[PDB]
Amino acid sequence: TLPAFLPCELKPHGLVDCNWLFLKSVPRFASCSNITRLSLISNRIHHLHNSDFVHLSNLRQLNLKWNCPPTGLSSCHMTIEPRTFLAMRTLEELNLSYNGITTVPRLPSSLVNLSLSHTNILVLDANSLAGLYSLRVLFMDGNCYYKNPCTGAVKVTPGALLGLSQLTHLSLKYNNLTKVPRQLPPSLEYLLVSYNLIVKLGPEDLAQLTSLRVLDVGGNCRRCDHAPNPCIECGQKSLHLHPETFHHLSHLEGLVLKDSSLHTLNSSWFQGLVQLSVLDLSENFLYESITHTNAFQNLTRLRKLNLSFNYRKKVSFARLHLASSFKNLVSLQELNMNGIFFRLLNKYTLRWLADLPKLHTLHLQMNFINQAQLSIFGTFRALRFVDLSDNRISGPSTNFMDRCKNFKFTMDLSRNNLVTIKPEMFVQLSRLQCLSLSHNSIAQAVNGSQFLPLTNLQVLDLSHNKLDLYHWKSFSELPQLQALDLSYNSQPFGIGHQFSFVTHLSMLQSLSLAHNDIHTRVSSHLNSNSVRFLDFSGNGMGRMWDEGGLYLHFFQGLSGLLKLDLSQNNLHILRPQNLDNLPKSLKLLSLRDNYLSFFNWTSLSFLPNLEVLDLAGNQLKALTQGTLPNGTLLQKLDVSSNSIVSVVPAFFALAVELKEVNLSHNILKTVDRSWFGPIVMQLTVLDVRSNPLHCACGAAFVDLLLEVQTKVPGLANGVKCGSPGQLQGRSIFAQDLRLC
Ligand SMILES: *[C@@H]1O[C@H](CO)[C@@H](O)[C@H](O)[C@H]1NC(C)=O
Ligand SMILES: *[C@@H]1O[C@H](CO)[C@@H](O)[C@H](O)[C@H]1NC(C)=O
Ligand SMILES: *[C@@H]1O[C@H](CO)[C@@H](O)[C@H](O)[C@H]1NC(C)=O
Repeated sequence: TLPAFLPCELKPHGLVDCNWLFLKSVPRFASCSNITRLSLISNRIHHLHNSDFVHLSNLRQLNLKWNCPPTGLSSCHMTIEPRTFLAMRTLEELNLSYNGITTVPRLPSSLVNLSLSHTNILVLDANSLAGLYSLRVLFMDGNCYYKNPCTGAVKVTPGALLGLSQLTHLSLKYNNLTKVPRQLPPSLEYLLVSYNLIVKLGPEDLAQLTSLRVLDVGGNCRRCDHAPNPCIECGQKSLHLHPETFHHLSHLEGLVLKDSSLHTLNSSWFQGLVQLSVLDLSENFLYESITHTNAFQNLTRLRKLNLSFNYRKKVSFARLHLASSFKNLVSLQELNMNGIFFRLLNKYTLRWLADLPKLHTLHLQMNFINQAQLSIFGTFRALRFVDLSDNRISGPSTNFMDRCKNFKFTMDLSRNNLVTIKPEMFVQLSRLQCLSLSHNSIAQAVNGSQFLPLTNLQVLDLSHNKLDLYHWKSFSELPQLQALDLSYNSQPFGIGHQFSFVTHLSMLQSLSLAHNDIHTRVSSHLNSNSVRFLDFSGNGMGRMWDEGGLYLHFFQGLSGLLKLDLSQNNLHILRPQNLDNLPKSLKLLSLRDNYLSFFNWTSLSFLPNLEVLDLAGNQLKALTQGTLPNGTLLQKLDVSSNSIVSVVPAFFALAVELKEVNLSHNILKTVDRSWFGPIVMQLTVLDVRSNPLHCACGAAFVDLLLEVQTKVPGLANGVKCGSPGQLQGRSIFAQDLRLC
């Protein structure tokens, strides 16, 4: 009856999960000849042996990452006997990353993917990887840098990898290499050697690598000025690139040259790169270059271009004007221009991008833009996303609802300096479907005159501002508005009524008023025929309902409401009246993180369509009022993180549709079949983790949990005992509780 892979857990997909279990050896675990995938991430296995994997002879995939880290954390050296991995003749994937080994173990020729990253291997020679002729992917990053230091550098002897006749992917970052290793296999398709000390590159460093698809050589000549992490200052003032370096790479699709101290672009570098789809030139000194270079003239296939964090070569500079060669980038889909810095976004700034047929995404964060003629973005062919967040725009020139993914025309103006919204700032932006103005300082009585041009806007995020919301005409100029986020609206400083506008928003489906400053003149009714989701989290619904009749019907006029979030409202009680006067259409109610101690369960009949009820984080001390009533449609009940010590028999019994019950993080000493009846065997999840279960020998609860074992999350090791003393904090399977 016990889970077959105790103390580990079956993730049905053949994956035996033994991650994070403090194990010091490979578990031996009802046969194991059918397990093909084993994960042992972040245990404490420091020694591997000849017979450790004999019972796992059919493993295909094996992850031993982080068992014995170098330093690392807060010293460790892993020993590995000769035949250890030879036991697994069909092993295809092995991860030995983050382990203190100095030499690569002997390995079965069936291997295809191998990781040796973050180890202490400093030398790769021919003996290192015999005879891995089926190997396709090899990673060995980070064996010699600040987080994992070596004295010297890692050394890849010439031709050492030629025995890997099938190698397609090779990564050797952060290894202090001073040159690209010699005589690499011609089969290579991906080569990453970023963040070493390769200050010079030529056609001599990429010899016969004619099948290269992606090449990453960035971070080899760094400017360490203002670097978040320890950096090694390049000798030269720029990476040395011979102009014919990349010429023979006719299949190059991705090239990365970031953080290379480049000061000039040369058309030569790209002359052979004609399949080039992705190019990263970020963190260089190409400000001036991109204002005038001819380099982009033939980059006709380029889809993605990163120009972010490019600095100025000379203090004397002209206002940003992208080069005319940019007009040739007809395949361009995404352009990243974060962190370049320019005060001014005008009709010439991005002019040469305007006619590009496929340009959908424009990153413009962190540029300190304080003058923006946003109307230019109404003249582009195919824009879907423009990100102007984190700038200094303050007006016209002279979790989140913003999803919105991929499909809608979206602009992000969050984290700017907007104090007042003027309609003129939106001229020519009438196709916009999603807009964010969150985290500005908008202090304004909104009244239907702010957003006139936005006739198509569907999603509006105005969270974290300072809006007056008493005007019933608010947002009346947005006829297609479906989702509106006004969470975290404050009022640091007596007419109309707060939220009166809701009933006039004919298309509104989703509304957030969460965490709002709410004063005495709130509308006593929210009214709508269209709202299906209301988030009223973090307000004072407790004090409001304490007023008596006044707000007794606050949510009732929301006809058709399906989901209501009243979490964090400092509710201590919930009269039947308050429940009966929520809209009868309600399917989901969240009362998470309140102070409810008692809840008459039979009163759920006042909510006939309820399917999901969240009472987590309150202080129900027992499930005992109390029973789920005939004939509730409740499918899921979360009563986790309360202080439930007991449940009345038959509590869940009448809940014919019940599928999920979370009972975790309570103070239960047992879990009892009598609480449920036959309902227990239709449950899809039964969560009983973090309860002080009493692990006595006679303990009835084991039988129940084993019966529904497939349905209890973390059953194998994650369900612990509170008692007795020797089993405190230990798995309920640490001993055999069935023996009595
Ligand atoms: C990398 O090599 C350089 C050579 O100048 C040396 O300063 C450093 O010891 C190496 N880095 C580390 C700490 O691994
Ligand atoms: C692109 O190719 C043309 C010939 O097809 C060549 O004349 C031109 O100079 C190239 N562009 C640049 C600036 O390298
Ligand atoms: C049960 O509730 C707890 C809250 O602490 C959560 O961590 C856990 O993921 C929940 N289980 C399910 C099935 O969501």
